[PDB]
Formats: sequence, C-alpha cells, structure tokens
Amino acid sequence: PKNVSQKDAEFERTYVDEVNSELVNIYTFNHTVTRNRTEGVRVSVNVLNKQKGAPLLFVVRQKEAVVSFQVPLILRGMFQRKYLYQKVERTLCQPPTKNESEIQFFYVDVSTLSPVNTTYQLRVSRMDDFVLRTGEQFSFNTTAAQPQYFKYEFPEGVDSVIVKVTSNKAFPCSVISIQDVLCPVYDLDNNVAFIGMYQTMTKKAAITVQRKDFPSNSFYVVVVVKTEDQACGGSLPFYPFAEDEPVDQGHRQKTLSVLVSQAVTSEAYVSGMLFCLGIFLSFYLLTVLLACWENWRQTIAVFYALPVVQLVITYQTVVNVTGNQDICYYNFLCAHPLGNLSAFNNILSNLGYILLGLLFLLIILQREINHNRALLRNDLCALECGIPKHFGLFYAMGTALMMEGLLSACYHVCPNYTNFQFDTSFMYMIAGLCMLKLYQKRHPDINASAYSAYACLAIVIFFSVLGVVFGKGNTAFWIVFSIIHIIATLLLSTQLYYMLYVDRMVLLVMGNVINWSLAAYGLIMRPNDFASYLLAIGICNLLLYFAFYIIMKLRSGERIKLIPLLCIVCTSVVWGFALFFFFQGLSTWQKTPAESREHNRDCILLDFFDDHDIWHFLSSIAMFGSFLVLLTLDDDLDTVQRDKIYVF
Amino acid sequence: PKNVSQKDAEFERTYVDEVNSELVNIYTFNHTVTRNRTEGVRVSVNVLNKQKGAPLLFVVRQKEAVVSFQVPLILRGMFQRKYLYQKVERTLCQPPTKNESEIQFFYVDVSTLSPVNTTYQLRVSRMDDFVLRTGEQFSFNTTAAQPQYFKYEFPEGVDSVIVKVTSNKAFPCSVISIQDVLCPVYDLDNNVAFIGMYQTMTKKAAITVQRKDFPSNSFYVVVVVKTEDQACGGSLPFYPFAEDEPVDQGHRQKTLSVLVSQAVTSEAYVSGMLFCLGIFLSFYLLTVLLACWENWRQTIAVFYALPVVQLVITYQTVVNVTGNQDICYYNFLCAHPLGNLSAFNNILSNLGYILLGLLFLLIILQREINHNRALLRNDLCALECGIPKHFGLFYAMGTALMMEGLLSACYHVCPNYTNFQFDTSFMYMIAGLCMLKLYQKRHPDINASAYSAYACLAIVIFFSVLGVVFGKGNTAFWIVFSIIHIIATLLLSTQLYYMLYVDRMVLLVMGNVINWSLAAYGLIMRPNDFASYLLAIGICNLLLYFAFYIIMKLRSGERIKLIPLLCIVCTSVVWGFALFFFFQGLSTWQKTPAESREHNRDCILLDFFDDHDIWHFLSSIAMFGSFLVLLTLDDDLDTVQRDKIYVF
Ligand SMILES: *[C@@H]1O[C@H](CO)[C@@H](O[C@@H]2O[C@H](CO)[C@@H](O)[C@H](O)[C@H]2NC(C)=O)[C@H](O)[C@H]1NC(C)=O
Ligand SMILES: *[C@@H]1O[C@H](CO)[C@@H](O[C@@H]2O[C@H](CO)[C@@H](O)[C@H](O)[C@H]2NC(C)=O)[C@H](O)[C@H]1NC(C)=O
Ligand SMILES: *[C@@H]1O[C@H](CO)[C@@H](O[C@@H]2O[C@H](CO)[C@@H](O)[C@H](O)[C@H]2NC(C)=O)[C@H](O)[C@H]1NC(C)=O
Ligand SMILES: *[C@@H]1O[C@H](CO)[C@@H](O[C@@H]2O[C@H](CO)[C@@H](O)[C@H](O)[C@H]2NC(C)=O)[C@H](O)[C@H]1NC(C)=O
Ligand SMILES: *[C@@H]1O[C@H](CO)[C@@H](O)[C@H](O)[C@H]1NC(C)=O
Ligand SMILES: *[C@@H]1O[C@H](CO)[C@@H](O)[C@H](O)[C@H]1NC(C)=O
Ligand SMILES: *[C@@H]1O[C@H](CO)[C@@H](O)[C@H](O)[C@H]1NC(C)=O
Ligand SMILES: *[C@@H]1O[C@H](CO)[C@@H](O)[C@H](O)[C@H]1NC(C)=O
Ligand SMILES: [Zn+2]
Ligand SMILES: [Zn+2]
Repeated sequence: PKNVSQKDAEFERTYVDEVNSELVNIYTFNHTVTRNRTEGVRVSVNVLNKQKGAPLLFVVRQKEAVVSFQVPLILRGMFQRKYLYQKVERTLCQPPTKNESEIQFFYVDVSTLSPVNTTYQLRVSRMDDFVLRTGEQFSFNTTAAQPQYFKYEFPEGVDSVIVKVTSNKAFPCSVISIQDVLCPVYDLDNNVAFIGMYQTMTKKAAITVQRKDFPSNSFYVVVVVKTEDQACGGSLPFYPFAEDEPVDQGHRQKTLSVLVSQAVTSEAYVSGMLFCLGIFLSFYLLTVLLACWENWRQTIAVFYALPVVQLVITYQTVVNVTGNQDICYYNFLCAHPLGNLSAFNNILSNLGYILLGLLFLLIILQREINHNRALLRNDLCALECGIPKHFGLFYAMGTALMMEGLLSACYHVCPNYTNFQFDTSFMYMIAGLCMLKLYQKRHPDINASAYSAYACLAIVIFFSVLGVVFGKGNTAFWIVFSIIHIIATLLLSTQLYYMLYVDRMVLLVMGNVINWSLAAYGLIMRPNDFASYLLAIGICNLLLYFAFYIIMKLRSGERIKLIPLLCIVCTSVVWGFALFFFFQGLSTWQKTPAESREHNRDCILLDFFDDHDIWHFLSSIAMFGSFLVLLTLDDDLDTVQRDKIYVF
Repeated sequence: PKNVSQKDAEFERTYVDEVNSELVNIYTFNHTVTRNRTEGVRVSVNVLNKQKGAPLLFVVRQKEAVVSFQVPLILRGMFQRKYLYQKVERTLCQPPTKNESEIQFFYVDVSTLSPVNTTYQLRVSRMDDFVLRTGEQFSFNTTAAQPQYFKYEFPEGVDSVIVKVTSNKAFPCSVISIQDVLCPVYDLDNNVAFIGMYQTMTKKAAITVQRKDFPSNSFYVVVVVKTEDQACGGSLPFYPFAEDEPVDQGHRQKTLSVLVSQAVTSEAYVSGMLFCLGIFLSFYLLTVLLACWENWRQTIAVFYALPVVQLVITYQTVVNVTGNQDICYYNFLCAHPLGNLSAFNNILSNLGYILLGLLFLLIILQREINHNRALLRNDLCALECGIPKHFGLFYAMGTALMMEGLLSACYHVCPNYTNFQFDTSFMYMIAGLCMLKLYQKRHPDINASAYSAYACLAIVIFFSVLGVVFGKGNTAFWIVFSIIHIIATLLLSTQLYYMLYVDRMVLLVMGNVINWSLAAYGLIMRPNDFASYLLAIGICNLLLYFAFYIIMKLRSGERIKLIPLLCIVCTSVVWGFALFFFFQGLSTWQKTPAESREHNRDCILLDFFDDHDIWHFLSSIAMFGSFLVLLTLDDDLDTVQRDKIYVF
C-alpha cells in the first residue's frame, strides 16, 4: 500500500527528506545515557515550503513516552486568532534510569496526508547544557513553538535556591515554570500552568524553591513563550491576518538567562531578627535611661482589619496551593519564606510601628499619671498654667501607629492590587491626626465642637480608592486630580487669610508654591498611585505645618528647649531618609504582575531587608519623633503662667 | 529492520493484535463526513496484560491533527502519586469541512519498545450521540483515562443556553468545560482549564453560555474526571500503593447527564424588573394614601463598603476573563447575566432594602417636621406628654437598612467565601439597633450615657469572622459557641433579675428556654455558618423582646392601637416567611464550590427570582414593618399626659 522508509540516523545531522501521502519516514536514533550525567536531547524540525492543505505530522516515540506535534504548528490567540510557526523544537522527556549505563533507542515518525511532496529538515541535537549549576548563567533562545526546559540538581548542603531569569527585551510574554523531575514535562502553552510554581515574565522572574518540595532533589525550569503580550500587559494585536488565514509568527524570539543561586541561610533570619528588635529596643532602653535621669534628678481599625485578614488567608493559601505567583506583588528577589508566609522580611520590618507605638503609649501614660498626680497636689502651674494638657489624642496617635503596623504587616503577607489601600491609608490618618493636633493644642476651645476626624478620614478614603479602581488616568484623571490639588491649595490659602501677620502670609505663600511643585509631579500624571502621593503630599504638608508652628513659637519669643530641638532634627533627618526610600518604591499593585516584576530589586541591608522594609523602620522612627515633638514642643510654655496674650 | 503491518481496518470491530519491539501495526480507517451531521469518532484501546517495563504507545494521525497517548496511561496525583489506567478512550478531533461530502482517512499507529509480546484491543466506534439537542438528556460513562466531549449547535432564534450536568454519586471529581469549536479540543487533565468556562462538579454543574461568545454558533461540552477528590473536597488518599509502583485505578467511573436548555428570555428580565418595583412602589403609594387620609381628615458603612467594592471589581473581572466559575458561589441554576454581572437577579432583589429604607427615612422626616411644628405651636402634649420622641435612632435604622441593601447587592454580584460577612453583618447591627431602641424609648435617661453601639458591633463582628476563618468546628468549636450562647442566656437572665414581676420572670424564663432550643441547633454543631445563625438568633431574640414589650404594654393598661396591631401581624407573618426562606438557604460560602453546587436550586418566582431573593424582598418588608411598629407602638401614650408612674 504505502512505502515506509525505516532508516538508521546518526544524531547530529540535518536530514532533508521528502514525504507525501504515500511515504512515511522512520528514523532510528541510538544514544547512551548515564545516571551521573542526565544530558537530555532536543528534536528540531523545520518545514521549508508551507503546505496549506495538510500540515506535516511528527511523532517522537521513546521507551516510556510519545511526543507528537504538527509542523507548521498553529497556536491559539486571544480572539479566534491562529499563529503559524514553521519551526518546532522540543526537548525529549527522559525517565530515570534503573541500571547504571543504558543504550536507549527512540524513533522519530514523519508523515503527512498532503498529496504533494513536502520537504523538511530534522536534526536531533544532544544538549550538554541541560544541567544547571549554581551561580552559572545560561543564555538561550526560545520561541512559542520552541519551548526549553532545564534540570537543576540540588548540591549537598543546600536547602533552598532561587531561580532568576532575566531578559534584555520585555516582549514577547513568557511563562517560567518550576516542575518536579517526573516525566512528562509540561512545556506547552496549554499545560504549562497545570503543576508547579509558574509566573509570567517580561524582564525579570524570580522563583524560590526548596528541597522539601521535591523528594528527587531536582526540578525542571520550564520556559514557555506566550504568543500574545496582553497578559504581560503590553499591547493587544487588533489587525494581523484577517479571518481564517493563520498569521505567520516565529520572528518573535525571547532571549533569557537563568541564574540559580543559593538562597539566604538561617543566619540572615537570626540577624534580621536581632536587627529588628535591637534597633527599636534601643529606643526602649533610651527612654528608660531618660526616665531614670529625671527621677534621680528630681473601632475604625477593627472594621478596616477584618476584611484584611479574610483576604490574607484566602490569597496566601491560593498562592501556596495553586503555584500561581502572579497573584501577590511580592519582591520576589528579596522575599524570604518562613512557614506559610512567602515574604517574612516585610512582616518582620513592620514590627517597628508596633513597638514604637507601644513605647509612645507608655510615655503618654506616664505623662498622664504625672499630670494627674500634680493636679492632686493642687499645683497652680498644673491647674491653670501652660498649654492645656490633652493626652487622649496622643493615645489616638499611638494606637494609630500600632494599628498601622498591624495592618501593613497583614497587607505585606501578600501585597496585591486588591490590598493597596490597606498599607497607605492609616498613615494618612496618622498624618491627618498630627494635622490639627497642634491646632487643638493651641486652640482647645475650637476642638470642643470640631467634628473633623470622620470628615477627614472619609475624604481621604474616598479619594484614594475609586480613582484607582476606575482607571489609571484617562489622559488624565490625574491631571484632574492635580486641579483638585490646586483648589485644595486655594482652600489652604483661604484658611491662611482667616488666620494676621505678613510673615505668616509669605510662609503660606511658599507653602502653596511647594504644593504646586508637588502638583507638577501630580502632572506627567502620577505614574504611580495616588495612594503613595496622598501619603507623600500629606507628609510634606505635615512637615510644612510643623515648620509653620515652630517659626510661630520662635517669633512669639517662646524658646524651644533642647529636647524638642533634638527631636526636631532627628525627625527631619529620619523623615528625609524615609521619604527617599518611599520615593524609590514604585509600581507594585497598579501595574500588571509581569510588568511589576521588572522593578524588583535585591536585598540591601543584612541580606534580608529591602528598601520598603527600610521605609517601615524609618517611618516609625520618624513618626515617633513627630509625636515626641508634639509632646514636648510647648514645654517652655508649661513651666510658666498661661499666656495673657491671645493664642496665635 | 523492523516489520510494519499496514492493514486496512473496518470501523466497528475489536482488533486483538500482538506488538513487540520488532513489530509496528498500522491501521487505516476510511469514513465519510458531512457538514450537516458532524458525527465525531471515538478510539478505544485496552491493554489486556500489563507491561511493567515499557508502555504501549498509540498514535492517531488525522489530516490536521495528531493525538498520541500511552497505554497503560499513568496520571499524576497530588503528592507524587501515579495512577495506572489500562483502558484509554479519546474522541478524535474533527476540523470543519470546506466541501459538502468528504471521504477522510485517519491512521492509528500502535508500537512499543518492550521486547516481550503484548496484546491489545483497538475499536474505533462512530458516535451518533455527538450532537446535543435542547431538552434532551444523555447519560454516559467517563473515566479519568476516558474523557468525553459533545457538540451543541445553537438553534435559530436562541441567544443563550444553560448546560446542566447531573450525577447520581458525588465522586469522583470532574471538570466540565465549555469550549469553542476550533480544533483541537482540550480534554486532558492538564489542559482542560486552558480556555473556556470550566467548573468542578460532584453532583451538579450548570454553565450559562451565549451566542455572542462563539462566532461559530456551537461549542464543545468537555467533561474530564479528576483522579483525586481533594479539590472537590471529599477526602485525601493517604495509603494506595507505596513509593514508585503506580496505583491501579479505572474502577472509578462517573455517570453524568448533560441537559442543554434554552435560557430565560428578555421577558423574564422585564417581568422581574416590574415585580421588583411594583411591590415596593406599592408601599410608596400606600403610605401616600395613608398620609393623604390624615391630611384631609385633619461612617462605619463607608469603611465597610470600600474593600467590598474593590473585591467586587477584582473577583468579577477575574471570573469573567479566566472562566474559572469555581471562584464565585453563585446560584448557577438561577443566576441570570446582565452585562458584566453574572447574577442580576440577586442584585435586583436587593432593591427592596434600598427603596423601603428610603421610604422609612421619608416617613421619619415627615414625623420629625410635624413634631417640630407642634413644638413651635407650644402644645403642652408635644412638649411634656407621651414617650419622648427621638427620631435620630430611627434615622440610623433607616440608613442601616439602605446600606444593608447596598452592601448585600455588592456581595451578591459575586457571593464568595471571601465575602460572607458582608451580607449578614449589617442585618445583625440593624437588629442590634432595634434591640434597645425600645429600651431607649422607655428609658431615654439611660441612653444619655449608653455607649453600647460600638461595643455591640465589635462583639458581633469579632464573633462572626475568626471562628469561621480558623475552622468549621473542631468537634466542636461550635459546641464551644453553644456554651457561649448558654452563658449569654445566663447574662440575659441576669439582666432580667435586674429589671420586678412574676410574669416578666416567667416570660424571660421561656425566652431562655427558646434560646437553649436554638442552642441545640448550635449543636449537631453549625453545619451552617454562625453568620446565618447570629442573624437568626438575633432576629429570634428581637422578636422575643418585641413580644415582651407588647405584653408589658397590655399589662400596664396601655392599649395598642389599630395601626400598631396591623403592623405587628404583618411583621410577624412576613418575618415567619422570611425566616423560612432564610432557613432554606444553606451551605454556600463555607463548603467547597463543587460541594456548594450540589445544593443549588432552580428559580421559583417568575422564572427569575430564587429563594434567597425572596428572602431579600421579605426581610426588607419585615424590617420596615418592625421599624413601623417601633414608630407607632406608643402612640396611645403620646395622646395623653406623660405617665406619673415610673417607667417599666
Ligand atoms: C547505532 O545505530 C547504527 C546501526 O545500528 C550504528 O551507528 C553508526 O551507523 C552507521 C552505519 O549504518 C555508521 O556511521 C557506523 O558504522 C555506526 N557506528 C558508529 C559508532 O557511528 C551503531 O552500530 C549503533 N550503535 C549502537 C550502540 O548500537
Ligand atoms: C539568539 O538569536 C540571536 C538573533 O539571531 C542570535 O544572534 C545572532 O547569532 C548569529 C549566529 O549565527 C550571528 O551571526 C548574529 O550576528 C547574531 N546577531 C546579533 C547578535 O544581533 C544569537 O546567537 C542566538 N543565541 C543562541 C544561543 O543561539
Ligand atoms: C475503505 O477501505 C477498504 C479498502 O480501501 C474498503 O472497505 C472494505 O474493505 C474490505 C476489503 O478489504 C471489505 O469489507 C469491503 O470489500 C470494503 N468495502 C466495504 C464497503 O466494506 C473500501 O473500499 C474503502 N472505502 C472507500 C470509500 O474508499
Ligand atoms: C455505565 O457503567 C455502568 C456500570 O457498569 C453500566 O451499568 C451496567 O451495564 C451493563 C451493560 O452491559 C449491565 O449488564 C449491568 O447490569 C449494568 N449495571 C448496573 C446498571 O448496575 C452502564 O450501562 C454504563 N452506561 C453506559 C452508557 O455504557
Ligand atoms: C518504497 O519505499 C522506499 C522508501 O524510499 C523506497 O524503496 C521507494 O521509494 C519505494 N518503492 C516503490 C514505491 O516502488
Ligand atoms: C541492566 O539491564 C539488563 C537488561 O535486562 C540486565 O540484564 C542487567 O542485569 C542490568 N544490570 C544490572 C547491573 O542489574
Ligand atoms: C513482517 O511483518 C509482517 C507483519 O505481520 C509479516 O509479514 C511478518 O510477521 C513479518 N515477516 C518476517 C518477520 O519475516
Ligand atoms: C471537493 O474537493 C475536491 C478535491 O480537490 C475538488 O476537486 C472539488 O472541486 C471539491 N468540490 C467542490 C464542490 O468544490
Ligand atoms: Zn508597606
Ligand atoms: Zn443574600
């Protein structure tokens, strides 16, 4: 009936043969495999002339598996789009060997149903690059039709490694997958996401793996290039080739470099543990040293937090079980896993807010007890002299700091677009509290009927959510928000003229100029999130009001003391550092995960903490400093009779 | 070299042939295909004696596709577990035909690498059951090794159909997938979730599809049986066969029945629209008729809502784009899509709370205006007679009803385990408000320093979240919660003895008995969520306090008027109906999605609204009634001087 040509073929040679409906070509390949060196093989097939009617069918038959594909290989698109690839390459799947040395045979089948003759080239090339080694970078080319996977074996004494792959050009989109060594290997667009840890990639992709997951002490690093870039977030093709005719691709190639490096040891966990406690417990012993010197000488939070916890549990469990690392916007280069937490470093860094808020609450309680005891002594200075001492708002600030730490840690177990508000929101409220804490301090009577906290929180939370949800700037909602910032600056000027002096006038004048300068950034439209900017503008406005109050106090003749000045300088320095690290942070939740991975950076401090972690440490130190400045700013006034002159 | 036997084979015959390393068997099948009748074919292969060394390799070659599998077919498990299936069946993928009548050939390749002879049976059977028809149920058997998919063509004039598949036994787990007719078909465990709408199934699985999605006016109903039941939530195998030896399966078969029925027309959308407005606008004209008769005769919500909206947008978009219907716990039998909302009926039913809360707010505003005008008249009865009129808490109840409607609609766009609190929570707060609204009404002086709302809300929200999050009852946290309910009943008795009369004593006595009866359900512990029970216990306790207050009023000699009595009877009837529908609701968020689909039920009213929707309509009517009873309960007292006797 049909003539079949069973021919013996050497390994590394390009075989150009003709096949039609009558002919079937059989290739027999014999190779020697060894347990010590794995060395997987790669089958390359190219169809020189395109057969529109019937594709050429290739079958690769091994001892324990069969891989079959059709060339030209037609792949799916997002909207009924077919992409045609005339070169297909696949690495053959090699099962583990029981003996020491084998002589294994695998047969390649070539056949077609098209009556006309079609020519092809078939070359099976041995891969000496199959095994990956620690600290060695391999650059290779892969295409949607040619997927490449490599094997890494765990060196003795290594319990976890990170698989980082970098590309010079963002596109085409790709999916790096880490799979156990149990054959077959899922290196196709349809089954790549079936098992293992996978994440889309444009320029960077880092996956941490551990020996406990893989009993065989080895894994496969499978890289599959997506046909379309929409998942990576780049662009959506809308033209290509119309209707049934498949688009011709294959000119799109992705060049990558896999580097498998040993993950940080348990020493970094201990050193990070000690650094976190050591810095903030230094403040604890410092204030006890400060206290001992003096003695010898003389609901909204809970409502905010519950959905946070629910989202935490569900999302972290989903990421752990499914392996879809695209869900959480971690810093995969610096994310360090402990138990079920993929990013322990961020949560650990969030301990600064908690500890410093607790310490500030203790300081407030001590001051309140001392003031109450002084009142019990019926001292005239405590009763009727100095700025009215109100500790409850200070308690609110301390509780706000502690709960900001809690909420930000709960957010940072899995930073994700569905949680961006949870980090930045309490920070603006604490700033919004430090805002008008001074105003209440100088004008306690105005605070009697203030009714401002709920309004401020509602305003900021409304502003910081729907604008992001609806869009990222429709050329430009963020320019509209810059106009809103301008009218807010006008409202600040309106508050100014309601408040008297030429120096005050000019001070708020360059305050408005500073706000507009910031509004320019709010132009070239807020590339990041308002969430970050609201905190930034709020903190900048808070520092401006700080300076306003200080210049007021110096102008009125009230002299700032040594402790307020030292706290002021420390707060400024630390605020500046915090701002620098806050500014360095960019992207994250707003961008797509593949585009978000591009900005990821390695660890900076102690091989454990990233830039954001440093921001958490610094912010808490700065905010503690701000609270302390507020606590001690009017100390000079307290030691003297209440001012006869009307309040500023 | 090797002897290949190209033999011509008829279609429906069991071919028993022997194959070894030397032999390769070639089968040529010729069949006639037509455009009007699709008629896809099915290839069955069974390997009689198991070959431990080398599996038997089968290749099916068609004009435009090649399907190749190995028998025995080894499939993956959750934890390095291999399941061996000795019978593999696959339907061949048929591309669309350009001519009218074709004579298409497809070749089946059988080969192995094992030196020893192995026997097999190969039978290719024509499927006259490929095409699905509306209203016709097909019962078929499928296995993890044998996946079955069927084609449904849209009849002219039908724009949407629902694909419902039912099984008599829950297990094994399965994945029904709906895919477009563009070949190949992804009927394997690894690639089934690649495209289309898929959902796991134990007993029921309903998928709504629309003509706009599929330009070809047809789709493939792919059913794949999972090897393990953990995703369906049943059990986790921990024994089976140890180490490398693959477990032998194939005794596990799933029997299903696919019924494709035409979805509800646009008439149900209009009728559901009219019924929703018609019922609640009847209350609007009724109270205007009531008002005209008299005239002629004479922040926590916003904080709760923002994460809700964010979760809405992300989850609904994810379900729409990925096709993973397991995420949202819809009522897929009664979920009716409108635009991007998969379940429009629930959101539409949630209009009752909004409209009735707005109407109650208008009634409160009218009463407040009338009372203020009467005070302006300096009437002694308004100034110093009757129960003190406090409209602000009534405003709180009305706003709570409106926001409960809003939040419950936002929840019901995608009911899901990460949103269960959002529906039930405001309802207990409204009940917790109706709780002690009467107490404030009789004892306004106690409410001056109450400070109870925040405490009650914190208690209920704490109770209703962490208990569910940590577990579903560890034999049993819900028995522990029943003990908590017992101590709460003891606290209620403590409140009783603080309050005087033997009748009051006995009344709270069977009130405690009723609570304990409810606690027994809290036993055979909470198959249901506490969330449902807290609402139920709260509403039952609220009705108990209602009856307590009414019996008090009748005992003191104060006669209830006609309107309060009619409102009381209507509220009871409607509360009873609401409770019945609330009780019928079960499962949902707590159980796994495959187990949740088992309890799904078809639409009851107007072919548009389910039982839960009826609960939304009834609850709002009952709660409006409760508010009205509270508003008019003391009307008799108002028309007379303030009671000299001390308040109850
Ligand atoms: C592998 O297959 C062939 C024949 O079984 C042999 O490989 C070469 O084949 C051609 C002759 O057909 C020549 O290049 C050489 O004479 C063969 N040997 C080598 C080393 O090139 C070879 O005999 C087979 N190898 C094994 C291990 O069976
Ligand atoms: C990946 O593809 C690029 C693009 O073709 C290769 O770069 C070319 O390599 C050929 C080698 O024959 C050179 O002649 C060209 O000058 C190169 N073009 C450049 C560098 O722009 C690259 O070699 C490929 N990498 C691998 C590992 O095959
Ligand atoms: C299909 O293939 C075979 C041979 O090409 C034919 O089908 C039958 O084959 C055997 C003889 O080898 C006998 O059962 C009959 O003589 C054949 N015909 C029928 C109808 O059974 C048949 O000729 C081929 N059909 C077509 C349309 O090409
Ligand atoms: C699905 O599998 C069941 C279980 O084997 C089949 O039920 C049996 O069918 C055979 C037919 O040869 C009967 O002899 C048995 O008595 C049946 N056992 C029962 C009903 O318990 C069922 O027929 C299969 N369905 C299909 C469509 O093949
Ligand atoms: C038979 O097939 C082989 C394959 O090359 C070869 O001998 C020849 O092409 C064929 N002989 C015929 C068709 O007579
Ligand atoms: C290797 O496999 C062959 C094939 O059966 C067997 O004869 C031989 O004993 C094996 N080698 C060892 C060391 O067991
Ligand atoms: C050649 O293969 C065919 C297949 O059945 C048959 O003629 C015979 O088994 C073989 N002849 C030999 C091995 O001499
Ligand atoms: C059917 O296909 C054959 C094969 O080329 C062709 O000759 C014939 O014209 C086609 N029929 C029609 C109606 O076009
Ligand atoms: Zn943070
Ligand atoms: Zn509901």
